[PDB]
Amino acid sequence: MKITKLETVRVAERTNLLWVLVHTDEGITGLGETFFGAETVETYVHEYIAPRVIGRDPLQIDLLAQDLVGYLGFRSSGAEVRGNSAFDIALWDIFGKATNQPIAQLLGGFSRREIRTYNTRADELAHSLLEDGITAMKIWPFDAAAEKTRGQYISMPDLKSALEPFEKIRKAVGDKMDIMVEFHSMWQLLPAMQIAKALTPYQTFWHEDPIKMDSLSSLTRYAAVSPAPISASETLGSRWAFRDLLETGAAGVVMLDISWCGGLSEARKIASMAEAWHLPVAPHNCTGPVVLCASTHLSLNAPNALVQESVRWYRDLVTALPEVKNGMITVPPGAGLGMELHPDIEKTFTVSRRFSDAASI
Amino acid sequence: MKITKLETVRVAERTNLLWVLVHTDEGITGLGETFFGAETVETYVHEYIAPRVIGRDPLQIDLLAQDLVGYLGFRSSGAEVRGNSAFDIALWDIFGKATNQPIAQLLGGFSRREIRTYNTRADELAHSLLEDGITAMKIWPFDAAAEKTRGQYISMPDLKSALEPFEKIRKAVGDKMDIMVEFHSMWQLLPAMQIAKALTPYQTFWHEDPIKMDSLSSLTRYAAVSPAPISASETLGSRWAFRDLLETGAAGVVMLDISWCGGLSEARKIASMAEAWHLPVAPHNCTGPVVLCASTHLSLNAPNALVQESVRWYRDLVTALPEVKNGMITVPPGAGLGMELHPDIEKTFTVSRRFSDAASI
Amino acid sequence: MKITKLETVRVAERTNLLWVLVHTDEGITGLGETFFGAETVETYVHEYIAPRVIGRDPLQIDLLAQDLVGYLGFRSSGAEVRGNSAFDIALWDIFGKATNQPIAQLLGGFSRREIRTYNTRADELAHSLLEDGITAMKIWPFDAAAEKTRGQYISMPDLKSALEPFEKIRKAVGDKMDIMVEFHSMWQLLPAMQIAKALTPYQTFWHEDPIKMDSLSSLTRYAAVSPAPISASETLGSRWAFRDLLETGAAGVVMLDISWCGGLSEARKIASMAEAWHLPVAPHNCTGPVVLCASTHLSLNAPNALVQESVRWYRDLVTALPEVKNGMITVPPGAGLGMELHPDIEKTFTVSRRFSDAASI
Amino acid sequence: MKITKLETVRVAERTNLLWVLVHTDEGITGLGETFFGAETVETYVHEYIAPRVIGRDPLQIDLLAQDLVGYLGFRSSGAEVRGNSAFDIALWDIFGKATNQPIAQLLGGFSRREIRTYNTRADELAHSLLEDGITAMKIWPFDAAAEKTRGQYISMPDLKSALEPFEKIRKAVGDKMDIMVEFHSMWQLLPAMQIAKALTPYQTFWHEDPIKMDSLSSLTRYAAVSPAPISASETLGSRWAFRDLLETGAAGVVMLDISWCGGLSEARKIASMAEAWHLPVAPHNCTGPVVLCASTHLSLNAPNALVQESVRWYRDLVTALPEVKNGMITVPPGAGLGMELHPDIEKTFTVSRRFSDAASI
Ligand SMILES: [Cl-]
Ligand SMILES: [Cl-]
Ligand SMILES: [Cl-]
Ligand SMILES: [Cl-]
Repeated sequence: MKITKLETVRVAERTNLLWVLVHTDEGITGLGETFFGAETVETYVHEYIAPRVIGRDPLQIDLLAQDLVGYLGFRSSGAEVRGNSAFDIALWDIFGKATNQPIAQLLGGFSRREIRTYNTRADELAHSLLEDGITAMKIWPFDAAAEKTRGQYISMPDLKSALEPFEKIRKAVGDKMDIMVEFHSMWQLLPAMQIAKALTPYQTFWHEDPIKMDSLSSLTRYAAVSPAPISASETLGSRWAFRDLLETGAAGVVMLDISWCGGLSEARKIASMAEAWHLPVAPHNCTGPVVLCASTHLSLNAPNALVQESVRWYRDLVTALPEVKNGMITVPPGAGLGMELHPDIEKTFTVSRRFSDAASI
Repeated sequence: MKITKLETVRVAERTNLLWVLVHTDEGITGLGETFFGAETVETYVHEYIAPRVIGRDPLQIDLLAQDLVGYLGFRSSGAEVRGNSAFDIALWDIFGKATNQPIAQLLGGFSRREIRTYNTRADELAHSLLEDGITAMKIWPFDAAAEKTRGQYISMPDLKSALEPFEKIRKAVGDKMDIMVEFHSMWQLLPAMQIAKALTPYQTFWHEDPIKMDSLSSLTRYAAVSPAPISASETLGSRWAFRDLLETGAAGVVMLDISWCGGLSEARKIASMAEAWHLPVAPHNCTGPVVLCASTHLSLNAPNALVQESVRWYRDLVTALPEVKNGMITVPPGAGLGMELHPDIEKTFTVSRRFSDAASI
Repeated sequence: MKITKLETVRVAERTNLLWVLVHTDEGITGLGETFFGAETVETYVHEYIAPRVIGRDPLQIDLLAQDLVGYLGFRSSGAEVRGNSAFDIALWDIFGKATNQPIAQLLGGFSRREIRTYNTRADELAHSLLEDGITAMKIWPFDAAAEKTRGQYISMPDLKSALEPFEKIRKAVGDKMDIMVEFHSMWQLLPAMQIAKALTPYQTFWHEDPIKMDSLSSLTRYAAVSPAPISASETLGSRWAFRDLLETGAAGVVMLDISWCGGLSEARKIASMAEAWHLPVAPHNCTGPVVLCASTHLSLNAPNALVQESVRWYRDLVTALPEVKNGMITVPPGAGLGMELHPDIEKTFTVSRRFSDAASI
Repeated sequence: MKITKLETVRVAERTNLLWVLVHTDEGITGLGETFFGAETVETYVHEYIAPRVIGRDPLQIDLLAQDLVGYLGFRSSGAEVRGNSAFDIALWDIFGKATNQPIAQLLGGFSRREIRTYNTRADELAHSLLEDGITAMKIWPFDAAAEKTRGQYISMPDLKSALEPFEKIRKAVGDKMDIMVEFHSMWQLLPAMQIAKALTPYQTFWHEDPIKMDSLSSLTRYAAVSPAPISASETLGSRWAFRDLLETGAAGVVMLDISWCGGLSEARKIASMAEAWHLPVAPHNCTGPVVLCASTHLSLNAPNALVQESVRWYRDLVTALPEVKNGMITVPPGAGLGMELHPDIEKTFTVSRRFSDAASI
């Protein structure tokens, strides 16, 4: 079969989301998705990807991934890579539909049928999560302090204030809840280290993106004082960035976002490499439903998948969703992703579509 | 003063080029430029930069550079960074116009009034260049071989064929010409090393982008066998990527493209850092006239600028150009860049413009 | 324009201070300043700088900095460098006056309009500072013990005595005050490490110059045990010394004194390099008013400036001073520094001046 | 005994030279010397050293060396260190006179009674030197090329021209002459490496100061390609700079100048440390007669002294000189240096003297 058209879809009600639909001459359409800079990525999909992939065999997934790597903008989570990643997800959806297999199977099998999930007044939230069988939560109480000083400094009183949610959670539920801390790369090295040390009494599970992930050797300074492993990083793209992270000797939980890192194609390889370092992987969500679903496929396959993040309107965008039951998530049934865009989407949302085909490229 | 409008300009006759014009409430308009993915970068300029910079003081150059660094797509030469870089160049143009000073002065002074240039049948070309006082030339005779095997392999007969231009140049002009070799990041490590060793007899000046610049630690393997210093890399963005390059201990000639690396703002800092390593800088051109001009300003200021690359239609795009005389290049006279878009541009070219202002963001 | 005369000024009432005035043929006079060895630096200014700079264009700042680097005495804070640094500050003052711009603007813009300051019975002092909105203080209670043994040893009773001010401050104001510790490079490695460990309970903010900064690799031993980041070092000169510091992997807060390190020219480059390491800069004062002012310009520009040290007679030396309001400091208004030597100086002080011109060199 | 007066002496006919005379209450006067910035160092001697040493016991040599180390300007060859070094040489002269022993004896004995020397149309010079029994010569034919480009670049034709003296020397005398190459720290890293490789055919003995000695880790890059050991460096001061050099793993011949590095006191310790690395020392001269003489004392004592550089008017400045016979140099006879300032100096030269005593400090 051959790719005939690239279709991009946006909704005015959710401006960060972009869907990429890959049509074929066999009537099999693949669905992909990415998040942030939707208009920019959309332009890229039609300007750059379309003339390179119209007429091509979509089953040559590894080759197509290689053919879209840019002279510029590689090893990053920039617009080009986000576009490439969304396209790659759609190719896996096509491959699944063509073989009548779930993506998890095509990755090498369901190593598990479901996986533990985590979600993002802290003590009441903690109680509520536990009762629903969820035993991990991620919070980011230092972001407000970071914005005040652009991450160069935190006063001890502001630090103490930001520790209060941890004390509240521990007072409420004790050791029953894993607490992950997200820093959103907002801090410079010294205050990051200061905050890390201060978190020691609270038995935190991981410290995610404690500094900007642009010179990874700096992470060794952080690992030397951090009471929790470094979680890094949804902001990194390609297996080459992850080689660099692993070679620091400071890597902990390996985080990636399949729509930001080069697709399921790069993600599956990053995961197998992380396993060689005896480290786990945790694919990023809380963006769109397709990324949640495709990430769940990866998490059911990868032997070193630790947890699959999930959201505590998705139902109006797509035909089916991953299901969460007693704190565990699994994929919707069926070939490929196990979902498509909802038929009623243009009546619930304000939809814009753009097409490329043989005539337009 | 305050930024009032962002204007982007493209020409159908040169699809890779994008101009960014920053208008102010004082009637001072700054001109910036970047290359590759013009439509994509244009979308980004209006989607991301405009709502962040309309109403802002353009003289806070370092702050504006900081404020545009993305959560994703940083430390790269991707679309976001290219947009940011073009914008940054325009800010320097404004700063120059507001102070009635050339950009080279605002960077810290004219450390030289002109700088040596280089240009990209090889023996006849060499003779011709020398007669015009140009004593360096850059060639890329291995690219065809790379495309054949996607850079995994080169046969000895193909290697021998690609060495012929070097033999021709040396036979014609002997030691009078520096020969730079560009590889365009097309090769994997092993054939790159094989080619490097084979170039030994030809006394090459630098070996530019011999492999992909995505895991820089691999450059140590190359430096161990290369008869010429590594030139790297116009494909790298931000001073953080250049910190990583310098820390390999394999850095040679530090190459950057001001419109791909974060602007004059990041470029000037990369250059001063390279000097701390006793290494030179060589700003990339042969793209558009504004990048050539702004690069020349940087090259006249930076004490460690080694050469300024130049082209052997520019005249119809802008009002003035850098001048080359006896193999040396200098800036056009005047404040800022010393150039603006040509008044007659819409009659020579097929021009498209897009605007953002307070009403549209 | 061209430099016509170099003028040096000293006052008998403040023997450590030296001013350098750079006169031009356009009547624009630049003011610079340095501290320590005033007579020696003055001799150097006339013996070495004058014959090299009379007749030169002062706007070629980077070039003039390069031209004054000595065959001997480089990469240091010695007399030659102090002279060069004072001269460099005067060049920036000229550049500002010629363009009608504050120095902070010429460095790349006001990234902030004001910056947090710190000042040097400890509990009462702490209370007083907080009420004036100052939330950081620097103390050096170990110096007396160091002098007793030339820094080779501290008895446990003497250590305990030197910890008392920290206990007093914490008892009085708790976590509301950052406490910086200065050691003035008075200690050898082992007692420095012993003292560092003993400071753990007091949550110190930084440990400044804990040992002599002459073999920087020794700092790794200190960083391995110190509960606070290393602050280093006002005693280091040139970006090359700071490259060496950064490459230890033990660098913390990057301290410099613009009049000891090579001027605003070297300082601005040291700051941008430190940012590549995700570290902050803190320019040294409590010397003379011109250094305080020029340092404040740097601190308003450098995105990674953390704090600007200040004094808790300046008013009789110069025409205007940086202003402190609610613990924040900013520059005086106007082009260049925004200050000149006070017209009434020869009536408040015992003034000595020396001149070099075309006739004397 | 106690120091009573410090006397400095300069001659208008040799502006780079400075003598320091240390008078005592026992009538024993010590003679020291340094080179470069004579007026500046003279000011320092009276401003800084005098008030610290008048009234002190000159025999406490190690203690006095320690007491003069500056808060600023240490680990350098700057004015303060040059002053300290000249003073230290005078202390050794006093110690010698007080004990009726040559300085070489006080250092630990005459390990040799004489040492090989070297001197600085090349082929005719080589012949002449050999006939006088001198079998090493140092040349610096690359300096003119360095000045042209401030050390950033050398054209192949200029490189070829600078190699001609080596070809001339080898054609004339073959392998009979060791050829040392001095670069005077004039080159950046890349051209330094290029020049080093090009010198391979000429069997050079050492490559001295191939780059600036300000970030010594860069020397590893040079050592990886140099066909001769690195000679470094007369520009470095204190044993701490030499620790840094040794720790690079690239050190070769250890060069120092006793009047630039901290005196015989630091020099003797640098030499013993270099021996621990199985490396030789070569004390710098061709400055003044006192430095030549004191260096020769060091060279006769230090078991790892390799050669003592010498000049091919000294006789009118001092009472006695080191003697060269058949390419070997030895000290003049007598206690201390074995020389004093010539009695007739004020009639051959234009002499200026300055004094400090108990009344003036
Ligand atoms: Cl590891
Ligand atoms: Cl290096
Ligand atoms: Cl570090
Ligand atoms: Cl060694």
